[PDB]
Amino acid sequence: PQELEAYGISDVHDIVYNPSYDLLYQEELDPSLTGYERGVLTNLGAVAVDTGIFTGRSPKDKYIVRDDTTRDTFWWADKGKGKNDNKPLSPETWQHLKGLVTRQLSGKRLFVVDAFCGANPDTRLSVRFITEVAWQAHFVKNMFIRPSDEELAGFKPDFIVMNGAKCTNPQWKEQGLNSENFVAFNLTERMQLIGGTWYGGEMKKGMFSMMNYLLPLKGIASMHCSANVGEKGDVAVFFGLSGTGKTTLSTDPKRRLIGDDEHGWDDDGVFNFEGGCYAKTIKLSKEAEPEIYNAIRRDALLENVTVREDGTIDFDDGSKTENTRVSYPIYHIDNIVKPVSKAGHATKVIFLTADAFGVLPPVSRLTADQTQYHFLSGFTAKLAGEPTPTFSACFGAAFLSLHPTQYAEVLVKRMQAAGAQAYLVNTGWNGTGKRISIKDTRAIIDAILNGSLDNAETFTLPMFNLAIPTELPGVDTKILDPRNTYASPEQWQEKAETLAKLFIDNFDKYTDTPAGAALVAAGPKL
Ligand SMILES: Nc1ncnc2c1ncn2[C@@H]1O[C@H](COP(=O)(O)OP(=O)(O)OP(=O)(O)O)[C@@H](O)[C@H]1O
Ligand SMILES: O=C([O-])CC(=O)C(=O)O
Ligand SMILES: [Mg+2]
Ligand SMILES: [Mn+2]
Repeated sequence: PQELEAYGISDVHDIVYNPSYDLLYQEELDPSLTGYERGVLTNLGAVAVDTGIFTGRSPKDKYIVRDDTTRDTFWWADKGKGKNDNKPLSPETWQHLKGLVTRQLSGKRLFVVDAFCGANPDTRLSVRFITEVAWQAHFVKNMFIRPSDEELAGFKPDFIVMNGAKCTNPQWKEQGLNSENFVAFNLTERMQLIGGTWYGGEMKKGMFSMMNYLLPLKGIASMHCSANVGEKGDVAVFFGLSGTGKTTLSTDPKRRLIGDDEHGWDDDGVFNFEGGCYAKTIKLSKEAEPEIYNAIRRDALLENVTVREDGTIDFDDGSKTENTRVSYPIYHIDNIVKPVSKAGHATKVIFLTADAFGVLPPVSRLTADQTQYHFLSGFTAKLAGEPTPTFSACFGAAFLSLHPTQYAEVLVKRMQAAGAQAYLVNTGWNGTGKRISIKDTRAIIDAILNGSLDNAETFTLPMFNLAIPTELPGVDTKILDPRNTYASPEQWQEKAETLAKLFIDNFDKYTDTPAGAALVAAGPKL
């Protein structure tokens, strides 16, 4: 109460510290709630909420305070080091933003959730989340690591996230900002402020960004990846941009899940930052993804899905957003690493990409130089219509706090010391104009992990110069060479050429060093 006053929040009468799952359930279904707070119970037993006007992140409202602690370390949007959302903020306008949130939260009933980001005591942040919306508390209780009672008794916050979603910033034009909304970070005060947007992904990726800053400065890879481990103890990580399959393909009933999204890699191996999973539900198939489907039950939190009058869910319905989601605590998945989400060094490193140009092969085993080249490129594409490219460095530039080369350097080191091999997987499109199936992709992931691919006869795909197999166990052979899916290889070539020029032009910004100039030869060549 006076502790809250120390944060700048006053006159808090009702404090819900560490809300249980049962309390959050009854908070969400309270029939007196109005607007975006309200939950509805679905027939699957999980509560569904609407996240409001924001249904995904708002990279354009993301600001980071430029002060002496961050000036010379951060990857800044305005210092010509290649395109990012780390936009500088003055300490003075930070203070204004902190007044808006702390006043909004004042005189309110507050939920206070204490949690960890990071599986290891040794590098984890102790985050205190403060919100006035029950489902937001529920989201952080799902997605972050839920402390022991003994960890709670000694809990000392290292980072404070104040979610003032209901407030907006009237002074933003004056202050040179993008909108009345804001997702701001202060590394001196160790705080994230959220204004205007209700969207929970802002806390999740917010703390991920903080880990991405802090970890590699002490030699630890910080990664936008899925991870799981085989009974054999073989660890795989799966990088990729949003919608490329990290969550979908790491939930494999044969392997134990470490996590679906955020992992670090230190002297002992790969560890999960999070305590939950955040699945996409657009067009969700019980048959194609039974583990994810069966995770949706009481304590899962559905977002933005359409719920029929009878409690049932139309999963195909994308009219509120295509980015429909469910969060659930990680133990809603039956086969997971426990009690601690971590395992050994990764020996298999998969770059997932959804290639809407329909050029790239379902799988190739990468050379050590292609591996960097592709890591820094960070390619995926969308049918926005109209194949639209995204090159996002390290398969997640949006969350990067340091220069992309700083993530590449540490990954390579970790990879080199474990003898790890890298693999590029197109989970996207063919010349069929259709996405390759979940089923063929799962069988390609098996072939990568069980050693079948490494021992396969391969040839070089031209232009991109990628080693691809002539056949694989459990995979339709026709799809393996991406040229087969067009009328003639010349129709694939036309597309390959357009795509290569995109990669070429994108990579240029890395060619200002030796090393980087040398990687161009690992790139697609016209
Ligand atoms: N061949 C395929 N491989 C993987 N996923 C596929 C495939 N075909 C269709 N999909 C669909 O694509 C989506 C993959 O999204 P997923 O949640 O796995 O991505 P992600 O990489 O985890 O994204 P984010 O980083 O936003 O969490 C799902 O909707 C899935 O059902
Ligand atoms: O645009 C995408 O495909 C996803 C993306 O930027 C991310 O996860 O950083
Ligand atoms: Mg995911
Ligand atoms: Mn992600």
